[PDB]
Amino acid sequence: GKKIDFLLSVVGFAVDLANVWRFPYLCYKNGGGAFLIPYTLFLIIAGMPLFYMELALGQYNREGAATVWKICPFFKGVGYAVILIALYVGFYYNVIIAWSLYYLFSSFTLNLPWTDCGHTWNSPNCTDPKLLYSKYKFTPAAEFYERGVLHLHESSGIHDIGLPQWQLLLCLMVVVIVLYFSLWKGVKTSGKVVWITATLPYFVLFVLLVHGVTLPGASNGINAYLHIDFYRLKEATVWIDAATQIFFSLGAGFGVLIAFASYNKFDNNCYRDALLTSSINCITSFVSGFAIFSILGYMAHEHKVNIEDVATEGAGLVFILYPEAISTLSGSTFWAVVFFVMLLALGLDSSMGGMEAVITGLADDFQVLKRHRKLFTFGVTFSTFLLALFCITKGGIYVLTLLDTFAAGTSILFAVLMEAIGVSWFYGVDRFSNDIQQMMGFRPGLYWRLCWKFVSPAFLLFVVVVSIINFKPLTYDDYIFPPWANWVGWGIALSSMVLVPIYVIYKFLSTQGSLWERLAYGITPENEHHLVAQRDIRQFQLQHWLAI
Ligand SMILES: Clc1ccc(-c2csc3[n+]2CCS3)cc1
Ligand SMILES: [Cl-]
Repeated sequence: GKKIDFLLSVVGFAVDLANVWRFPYLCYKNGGGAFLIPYTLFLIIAGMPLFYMELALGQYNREGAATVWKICPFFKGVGYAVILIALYVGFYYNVIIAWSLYYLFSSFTLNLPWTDCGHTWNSPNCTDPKLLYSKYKFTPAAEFYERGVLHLHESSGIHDIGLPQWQLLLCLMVVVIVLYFSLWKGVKTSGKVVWITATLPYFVLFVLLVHGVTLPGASNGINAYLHIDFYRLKEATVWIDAATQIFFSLGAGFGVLIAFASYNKFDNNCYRDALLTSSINCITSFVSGFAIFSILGYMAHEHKVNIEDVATEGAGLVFILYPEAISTLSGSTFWAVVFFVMLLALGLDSSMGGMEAVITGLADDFQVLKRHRKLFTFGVTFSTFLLALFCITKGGIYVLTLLDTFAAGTSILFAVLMEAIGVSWFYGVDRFSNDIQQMMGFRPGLYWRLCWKFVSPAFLLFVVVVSIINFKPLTYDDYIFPPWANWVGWGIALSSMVLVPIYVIYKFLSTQGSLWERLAYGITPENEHHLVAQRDIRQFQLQHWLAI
């Protein structure tokens, strides 16, 4: 049972709302298969080594994202930045779960609300195929999503977001209460019911794939998915999106992997865990893309439009597509209930760890918080609830789009780049390899050390620079955000990016001694500070810097 349970956790430690909700519209918005080449390249080169590095760091040092930097005191700013990014993500990650809960509540009927027009939310322009360069939003499913759930028709833009929708308000309250009561006792919440949260997503995906392959237009969708537009690979939008999606689906750069690995056994095999998680993530993402593109190829045929204009390119793509596919199944109410229960379970389980990252990271830094986990959990959860109330307004989709663009973009790329630079160069890739050997019994291969020191940092720096210099003003379908929205988004990104230099400055100023003494204290592990008075600093020799 040692292996079956590990595989179940191991397969579970691989499917989340990233693959099921975000990857579909990033693949659609970016062509089907031209998005997969950069995705796989980044996966290998940067994602797998960084996942391995974070797991090893957490396992060896037994600390969270903030306090793990006792080895290199100058990067506690990086730790704080990743904690802040994790805090930002929840604000809308928990609005997506609220959407799922609302859809589940709406699915308890013999006539699904998204099957045809004729409802109070339907507009005169609603067009039903059965009863008779834009996106088509005049379909029953699009009309339902945008008017009976979002009520987006009551907001003219991000300047007129309006008041929170009360139904989504109740759903968000329920989600927040469930999160709090699942996090208020401690980190130990696995191995009890996660079994059904690990197999249900794959059963749902398999049934969706099998049924959608045999649909009238699925062939065209599959052909578009397997076609590669090579001109799209010369624009850097696909590359930036692929890098950000890789780091958001694997979970690196948020302080979650380090926090959870801090509770591992000192001899746990992090290499095997990283390999299996990455492989399962890639396969699941590919299958999700296949199913999604089959569904929208079917829709292109049914609605008599081009496949590029069938659906939205935003965060509601799955909430349009999956209901459309469900409506084609036999006994569609049962399948809708099953699918939205699966979405609820996936989202709640993932958000649990997402918030645990922040809680553990800040409790390791302050013991007062560690002594009062209930109050601290309540505070974190309540703050998330309010800043998510900001995202369930009539124009809450605009705020959600801005957040999904800026909270973890260049910010997360920069944070992961700083993490890799810190470890590999300042702490020492040789020291890191020695720690991994002391833990798991073997030294990492040359490929892993090369990726940690040279390859991953180079690609991360390139992608950060390209994302900064090739920045497209924010949009949502046919809506163009005002420039101040772009300024606000870049400010949100900087709020996390800037913690690193600020903490470097603060650590330098708060230390006592001469300039060289301050540097030695700042780049020396906290448990070897007695060697600084001995003028024996490894980093002050070329051997440390040329070591691989
Ligand atoms: Cl508030 C929050 C929600 C989700 C994440 C997240 C992004 S990838 C993964 N997670 C979590 C577990 S794996 C982080 C913070
Ligand atoms: Cl993904």
